[PDB]
Amino acid sequence: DGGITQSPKYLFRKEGQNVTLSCEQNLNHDAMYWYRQDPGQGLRLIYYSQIVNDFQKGDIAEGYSVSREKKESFPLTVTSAQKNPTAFYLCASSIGQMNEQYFGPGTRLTVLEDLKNVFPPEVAVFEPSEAEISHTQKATLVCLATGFYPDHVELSWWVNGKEVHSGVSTDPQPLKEQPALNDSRYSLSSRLRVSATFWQNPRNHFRCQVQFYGLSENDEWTQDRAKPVTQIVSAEAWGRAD
Amino acid sequence: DGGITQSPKYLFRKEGQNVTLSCEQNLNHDAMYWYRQDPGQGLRLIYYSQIVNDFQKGDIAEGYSVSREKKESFPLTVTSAQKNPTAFYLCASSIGQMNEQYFGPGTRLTVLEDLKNVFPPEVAVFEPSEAEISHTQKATLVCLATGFYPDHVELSWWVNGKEVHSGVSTDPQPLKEQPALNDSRYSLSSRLRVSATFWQNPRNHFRCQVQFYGLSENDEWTQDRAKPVTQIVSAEAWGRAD
Repeated sequence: DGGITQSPKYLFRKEGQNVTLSCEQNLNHDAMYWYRQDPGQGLRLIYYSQIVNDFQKGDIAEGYSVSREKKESFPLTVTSAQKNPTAFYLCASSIGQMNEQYFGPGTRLTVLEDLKNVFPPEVAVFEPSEAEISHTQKATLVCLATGFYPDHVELSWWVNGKEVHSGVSTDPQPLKEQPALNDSRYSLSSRLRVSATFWQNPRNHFRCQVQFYGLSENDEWTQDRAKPVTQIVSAEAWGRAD
Repeated sequence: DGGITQSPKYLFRKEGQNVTLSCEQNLNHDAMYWYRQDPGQGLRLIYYSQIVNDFQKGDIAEGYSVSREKKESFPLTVTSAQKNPTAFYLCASSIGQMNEQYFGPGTRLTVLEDLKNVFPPEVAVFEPSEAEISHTQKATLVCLATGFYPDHVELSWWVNGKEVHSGVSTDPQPLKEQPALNDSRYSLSSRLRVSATFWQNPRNHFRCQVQFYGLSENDEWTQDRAKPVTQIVSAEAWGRAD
């Protein structure tokens, strides 16, 4: 119903490369902000703008630039000058002064030179065990997303075409398949629990969807394998009558 | 949250085939209903159930069967005996008697024997014209879904990973590519309008997603081409700096 739109949840920034994070809002607010979340002090202001064409620096505006040609947009540019390892950027807007700030979904900008390590995930769904069915009258589908790097994914479940939340339990964070190594790829899993009777209808459909935030179409790909571009990887299953 | 969950928005039913439409609710209601919408009298009651194991027929309960083993579910079965061309089925629940009915999203059950005509859609996205950009400072992406049958689709737009609504204009209904013929396949289009500055950021991503409701994994496929199973077909584009 009209909120804030910013850059995708995850982005790649090659060292010494200039990247711009969009941020637009249709709330007709005048005040727009850009924050960076640093492990210690949490959220910290980068740039702030009270009206068109104006911007007041924050304590960490070093290496960043913004513009405010229009009331709706406040694009933040992270220049090669910036030297942060990887951060989380958050955009916001408010009526102005000190009324009330509304926040965007945030964006994690991961900085890395090497690009040969990037891999989209492989996804699978495993049907519930008859044992589970005939003992709790519930059915639990399991989704496994594996072999991806970096950990730039978002998992969701779709039942009969619509996204669902109740009965969904997803790991809080992707885990390294080999914590030992460093060039380790990641895995992530989730469970969807539904009634047994629902799972037993052959017409019901279940889909596990994993959004991978990879390379852009502009990025150059040297390797031979398809470029790990942003994409959707899914796995599905139909209901099975015992 | 909490509501009603029924069968998918669209379903196929081969003539002389038995199909069951699920309907479950976690509102702990006791009264559950099943309606059929016929072009003349609008919504009409098929079956009704006041408590577990009980069901009172409606004026058109001919050809249908229901069960009420549990309080949460009221599955409607459309038997081969049923001879309706194609209808819209709607599930509902209420505290009971005549308190207040809550409705499911409904399901259109399309009846057809020519399963040789079922085809998923092909999807494309067309970039905005520079003319449009440098004249209105707006950018309009266009999505075209073509060659599908039957008209069992749902289209949505995804910007930077999240589904969007503002700036979206989709045709009210899919249209036959050849109204003349009968075995005509369908097409559907939609537009997404965004600011020009937003479209000019190479890091922004735009995806057109079309959910096709096709055959189940259980359904037998005689043809040679891949079976037109339920699936997601997408087309995407990245922002382009003029």
